[PDB]
Amino acid sequence: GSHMGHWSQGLKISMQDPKMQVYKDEQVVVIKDKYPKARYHWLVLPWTSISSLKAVAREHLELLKHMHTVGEKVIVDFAGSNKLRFRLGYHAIPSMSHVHLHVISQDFDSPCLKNKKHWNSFNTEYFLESQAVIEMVQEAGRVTVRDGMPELLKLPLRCHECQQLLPSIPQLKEHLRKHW
DNA sequence: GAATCATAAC
Ligand SMILES: Nc1ncnc2c1ncn2[C@@H]1O[C@H](COP(=O)(O)O)[C@@H](O)[C@H]1O
Ligand SMILES: [Zn+2]
Repeated sequence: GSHMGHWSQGLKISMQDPKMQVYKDEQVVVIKDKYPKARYHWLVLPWTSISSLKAVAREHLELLKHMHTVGEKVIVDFAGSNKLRFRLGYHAIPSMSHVHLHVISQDFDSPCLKNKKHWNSFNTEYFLESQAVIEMVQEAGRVTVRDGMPELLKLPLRCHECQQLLPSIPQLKEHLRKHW
């Protein structure tokens, strides 16, 4: 198939689709995640093309901080009165091209959350906090990731609120209901 | 039988 039509390039199409945009400014766009893994799941993307955090440098530090500020503003504007819990961060090894910040509510109540890989990509060290990425760029000038990130996606299922171990995705989804 | 694992997608 073509380069432009490859599945890994899909965010570059979605980020230009007005029906998926929830916020736009001179530097970034916010879209709904197409396969949301919680009740609220957005992606913040710069207009400028940066393939992944591997290509980030100090020239991008203001932009990474702006992406974080915009993510916080979207939470306030779209889900603020609910006083929900959110995390903002990056997957250590992404699958989709074009740098994107995940802004995700911590219920993880969604039919698109289907497997252990989904859970652990948001609930282990695989999920890099946005503030931690920002501080690494500021102090070290680039983002580095340690070996062993793919192995974390295989860790047994453990609740993020109470650390209980769960034997299956169905039982995990059932367990999460108690933390609403 | 249900759920996960491990692969494949030409
Ligand atoms: N075309 C798309 N538009 C919007 N979100 C997408 C699209 N394709 C995949 N996604 C989401 O993009 C994210 C890519 O994950 P990652 O590359 O691991 O950061 C996931 O949360 C997907 O659900
Ligand atoms: Zn729990």
